[PDB]
Amino acid sequence: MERKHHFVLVHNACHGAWIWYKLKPLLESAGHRVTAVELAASGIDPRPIQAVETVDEYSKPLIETLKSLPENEEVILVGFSFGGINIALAADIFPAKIKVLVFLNAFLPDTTHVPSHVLDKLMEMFGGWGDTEFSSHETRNGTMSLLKMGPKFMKARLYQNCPIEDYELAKMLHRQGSFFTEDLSKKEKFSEEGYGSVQRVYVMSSEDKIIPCDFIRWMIDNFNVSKVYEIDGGDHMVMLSKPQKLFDSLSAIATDYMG
Amino acid sequence: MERKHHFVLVHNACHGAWIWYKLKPLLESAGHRVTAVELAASGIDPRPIQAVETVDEYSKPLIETLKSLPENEEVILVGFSFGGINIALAADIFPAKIKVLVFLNAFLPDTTHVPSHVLDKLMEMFGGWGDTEFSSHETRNGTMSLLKMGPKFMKARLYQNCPIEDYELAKMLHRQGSFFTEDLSKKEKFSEEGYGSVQRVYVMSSEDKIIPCDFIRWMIDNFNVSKVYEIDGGDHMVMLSKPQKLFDSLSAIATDYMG
Ligand SMILES: O=Cc1ccccc1
Ligand SMILES: O=Cc1ccccc1
Ligand SMILES: [Cl-]
Ligand SMILES: [Cl-]
Repeated sequence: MERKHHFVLVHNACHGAWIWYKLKPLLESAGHRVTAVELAASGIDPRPIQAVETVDEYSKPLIETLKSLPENEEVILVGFSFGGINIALAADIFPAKIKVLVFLNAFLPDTTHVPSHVLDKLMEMFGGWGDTEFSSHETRNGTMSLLKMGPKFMKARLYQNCPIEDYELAKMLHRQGSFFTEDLSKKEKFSEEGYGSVQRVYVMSSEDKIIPCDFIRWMIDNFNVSKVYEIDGGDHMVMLSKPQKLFDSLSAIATDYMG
Repeated sequence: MERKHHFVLVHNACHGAWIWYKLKPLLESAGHRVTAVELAASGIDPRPIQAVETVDEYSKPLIETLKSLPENEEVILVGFSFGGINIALAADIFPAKIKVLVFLNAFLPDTTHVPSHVLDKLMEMFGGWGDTEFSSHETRNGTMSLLKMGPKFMKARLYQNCPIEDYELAKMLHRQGSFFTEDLSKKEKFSEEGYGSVQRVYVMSSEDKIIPCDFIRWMIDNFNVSKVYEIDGGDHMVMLSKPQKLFDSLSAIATDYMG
């Protein structure tokens, strides 16, 4: 038996651990261990987003997960969408606990620009937010930009290739969130010694209507990865629309970082 | 075509509106309207159950749903497990808004004993709590008893016939809850003129391992229904294990109350 790995999965803003409900048993049936982190004010986390005023607070449950791992264990750390940012923040704190970072339809930040740089770049050219509701919350850390996805926007731009049941599930579980773009723009740049030292790969869906191909190529061109994997027919929510094919991708990454 | 109906679906303790993610699109594909309510401190409500101290506070979202219906609209109101108690409370308030009550693997209270009667009976009888964690919380009006299911318990007694993904999903979303036994013990009896005036039917799963088949006849003997429907092969979480058969049962019920 090839030795198996421990996958740590990190969800996107406005969602929670639940998004991995299809992928997690597939990985576990193949012998791997899986930890699906619930970030602050996400999923069933008892805080509202208004109480989570910085990206460091938002990311704390991932940092805690990594901190709690036994000596010398290393994980395959998978960041989805805004979870690319969380996993970068984590890699700058515990680089030696991460075998490889997996940027799944994710923001891939660099070590040259402020950490908000790839978000700011997408936000400028994003296309329609549809029925998404924007709001502000003033805090001792400044003003937080909040959003709550609207259902037409979800259907059209996130879930377009997902079974109707997954879309209904998401309608019942998605929450108001934030991309923390203000807090990120004033944070120290990610380090070359921490984050920059960790192996990375990028997994993209061919039909992601949120993170388009040319934008991904721009991010990778600014900050290279070791390999790129494509999931044909995937929407942005690829763990919901193509979980088997996502399994196949992760399995191929796990064989590549054997030992 | 047949006249379609508005189904209001009420989940069980420790769960939320998400449980209905397979059934809702089935009902909606057939032309019906569906509202899946989220009870207080349930699902993604960022309020802990400790803050909700009374069954009336718990049930408020359901009450609000019915109050918001336009004048003369009537619904088929479906309560699952503890949701049986919520639908009875609602029927004592708005009996004329309810075409029929559907007790789905549910507690069916009577109008003779104190409202906690059927819950107290089940707690005396039931020996399989397993790794469920029981606890108390003191309020200004007395002890409030709480529970958080354990995952071994869930698998053995609630989800044993569900796809593994549904179990994984429940593990990521279940929460500490309450059956409000003390509060319900102090409450006035349900009335004949409200709750007892409403049409009611029972839908049971043939392999319910928490609400046993005999306990169901005992409840229906204490308080009769118009009709009992049986879903063959269902576990307790029958909207997850046998959603198409549950859809069949509710479509038969809707045909029976041609509105
Ligand atoms: O990928 C996560 C996301 C969340 C809200 C809006 C757009 C994208
Ligand atoms: O059916 C709901 C339920 C909830 C918690 C424990 C046991 C049963
Ligand atoms: Cl995101
Ligand atoms: Cl229950």
